[PDB]
Amino acid sequence: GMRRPTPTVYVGRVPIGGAHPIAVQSMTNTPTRDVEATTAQVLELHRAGSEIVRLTVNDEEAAKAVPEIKRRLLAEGAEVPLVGDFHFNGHLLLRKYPKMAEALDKFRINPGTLGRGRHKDEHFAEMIRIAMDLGKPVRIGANWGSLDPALLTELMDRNARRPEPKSAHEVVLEALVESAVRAYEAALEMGLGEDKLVLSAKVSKARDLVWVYRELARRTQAPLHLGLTEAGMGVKGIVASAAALAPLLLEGIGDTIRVSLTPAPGEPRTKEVEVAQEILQALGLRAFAPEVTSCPGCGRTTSTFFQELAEEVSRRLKERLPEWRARYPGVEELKVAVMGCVVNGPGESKHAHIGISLPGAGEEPKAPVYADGKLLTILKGEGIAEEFLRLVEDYVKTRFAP
Amino acid sequence: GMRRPTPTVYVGRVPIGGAHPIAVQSMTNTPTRDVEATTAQVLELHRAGSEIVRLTVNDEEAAKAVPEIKRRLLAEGAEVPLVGDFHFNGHLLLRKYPKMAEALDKFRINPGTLGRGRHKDEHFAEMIRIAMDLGKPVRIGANWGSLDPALLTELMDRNARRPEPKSAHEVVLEALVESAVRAYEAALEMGLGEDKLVLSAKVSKARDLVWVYRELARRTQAPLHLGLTEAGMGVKGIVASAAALAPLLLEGIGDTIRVSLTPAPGEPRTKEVEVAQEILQALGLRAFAPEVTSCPGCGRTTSTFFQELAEEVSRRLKERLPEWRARYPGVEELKVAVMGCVVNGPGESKHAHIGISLPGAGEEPKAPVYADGKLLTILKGEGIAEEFLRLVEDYVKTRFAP
Ligand SMILES: C[C+](CO)[C@H](O)COP(=O)(O)OP(=O)(O)O
Ligand SMILES: C[C+](CO)[C@H](O)COP(=O)(O)OP(=O)(O)O
Ligand code: SF4
Ligand code: SF4
Repeated sequence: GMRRPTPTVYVGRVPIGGAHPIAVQSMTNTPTRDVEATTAQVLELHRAGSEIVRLTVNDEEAAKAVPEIKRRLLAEGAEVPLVGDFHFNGHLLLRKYPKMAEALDKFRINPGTLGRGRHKDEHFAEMIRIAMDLGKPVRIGANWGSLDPALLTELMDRNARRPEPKSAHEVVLEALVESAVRAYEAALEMGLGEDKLVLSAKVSKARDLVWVYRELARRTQAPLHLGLTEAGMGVKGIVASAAALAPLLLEGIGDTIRVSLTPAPGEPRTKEVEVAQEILQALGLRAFAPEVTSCPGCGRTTSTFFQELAEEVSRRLKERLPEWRARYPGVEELKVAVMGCVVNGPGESKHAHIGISLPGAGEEPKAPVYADGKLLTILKGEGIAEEFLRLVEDYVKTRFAP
Repeated sequence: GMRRPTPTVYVGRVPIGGAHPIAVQSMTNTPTRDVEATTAQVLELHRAGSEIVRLTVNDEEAAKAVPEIKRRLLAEGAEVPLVGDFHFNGHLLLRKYPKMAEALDKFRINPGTLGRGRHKDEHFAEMIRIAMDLGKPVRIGANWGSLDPALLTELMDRNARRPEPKSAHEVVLEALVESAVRAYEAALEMGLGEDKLVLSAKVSKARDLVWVYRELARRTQAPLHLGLTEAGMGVKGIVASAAALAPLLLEGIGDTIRVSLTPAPGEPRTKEVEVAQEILQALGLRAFAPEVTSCPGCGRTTSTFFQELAEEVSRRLKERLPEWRARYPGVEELKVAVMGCVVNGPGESKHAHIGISLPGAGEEPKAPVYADGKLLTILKGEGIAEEFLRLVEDYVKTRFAP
């Protein structure tokens, strides 16, 4: 499909923009002052597949901790770029702690959390000046939870002058886009390079996000950071995130993504990285790991045996991945089918790299295996699972041989 | 947004089509012969919100059980329409067991599982004849796991004659659409009403599904049953389902949906109904239950307290829903915010019906609550959670009073 062309912005060693794979990022939830906790969580997130990690730089204690966090990450060869999240006092922290400024790989600015009235433009310029001095890229990140009140008022008035005014909600979305686009144009006029600017403008409802990002994509040339903000907890958060991003990503809009889930108490922060990966992979945009295609099962197959086989295949693939990723470049693209009966079993299996079709009700007790679209063997008896996994291993060795 | 206009097809008492809410359906996985197990699961699915329930009618024993299943459902006032899923021997079962034919509310036919060569058209006509006799609606449901081989061959040849032939994969998608569209046109020519025909053409990859359904929507006037077939297990299944459907639903394509997840061993079959609901609600197309908007939390808030509050609010809303749904019509639209700090807390809360913003790091220990966009109160001390839930209850009573 189409991918929107953009200049390349390097965030540390990671390039983002239309010429590069869409990058997965995340954000810590440890207090940034706590150097031990924050370093450990940055590493955890990076190991799960966060190519870029953001951390809040909220107060002086946080700022003073950043250089030590960066130092520890580098000591273990962990080249993970760090993004500093600034609100209200970004200009003061970057001025007062130049070592923190230099240790970050990117600054995030929010045009609605710069200061009130006259403070705004001066605080903005000071942060942009510092980024230009140190050669750092910046994300200008608008969020409708912190929308600039004076800009909203300006656009509400323009709207009230229209022959047919739009709803309050539509004007809020207009204002959000305008906040980002105006600050983008200001930073460029100040001399920040096109290769140093990423944009976002996040809302918490899927259909609104699609409208906003279509506007941003039309009105600017910058790489876009895409996310549904405040997506929430559990299945609701996951579904909403996937639903909001998909229409945009299929249209070629978006260069980096973050999934904004509320973790359940005791649930790992890495869940959001796993979801981000699954969105990109489901849309054919990146490949992170082999995936199992399996039917829901119905009354045509025995539910327990089928469900346990599919689960067993999935678990084994996950167990082998670290090894396979090292020996068999390209293996991330592998598609394995596990199907419940003859209705769609063979056909789906033939569309996979390798697939097995169980015998359902009414059929003789044997399971055909297909690979590269043709019959490979027919399994029977116990250890169907072990025999199929051995076939998958052998197929991987042969196809993804260096 | 846009909704594609279509005639209305009644599936039992449930209308589907462009004038009606998008209907959620599911499918049993019990052996249909087992009357007790199947009835119980139909009820379970319906209670979770499956407006229509499909069951496989695969052999003579299944067919003989359907009338008794329908009888038991009606005895408890459970008006849930049943869809019969037929493959290979549909024509024989419908002819041989007219009581089963009459007990179903809809027949599903697959144009790739009718029989080979010459059998196809005669088996198709016999099933359509029976549906016309009994006034039953039919879904003509194509699936790329069971694609008609002779049609594929026909389209592969047409493709090989093109000045620039398309890939094998693109021709498969062409053939899938063609299978559904041709059978649609055949059924109409036989005299089945436009008010009796629903179409589907499912594939297991998201970007392919979007292409297919855009073609179906253009080429036919029928209500469309939308689903990503064989979506698989766990988070992968959920994400893929949401990602595939969203672009279509936002464009106004789709009149009923089914989510095709593989259950984990021991996991309830109702999970797919919950996911379907969440997709529709995330896109603003239906409202099933109040939803909590919450931030991911970062280093600006204390992670445990915030995460436990958000979880507590969610659990309480879920506890009250059966009652609230009965007393407060419209309450399904309720949006509650639970936010971690002052950065986006107030703003997001003001966009909700009612929201609370916790104090983060550096702030005085108090939590503003907003309702209908303005400050309602400020909470402090212990029992913030209980006090906020009491405010949510009071807000619901006042706004959603009959
Ligand atoms: C981190 C904080 C600052 O706006 C937000 O509340 C949550 O993060 P998010 O959903 O990734 O949204 P942002 O890109 O930070 O605007
Ligand atoms: C039930 C069976 C018949 O094609 C499939 O394997 C799975 O169900 P599904 O994903 O809902 O797809 P269908 O609408 O049944 O084609
Ligand atoms: S492949 Fe067979 S068992 Fe699986 S859902 Fe389809 S028809 Fe049912
Ligand atoms: S609202 Fe505050 S605590 Fe929550 S994610 Fe945003 S900045 Fe962090």
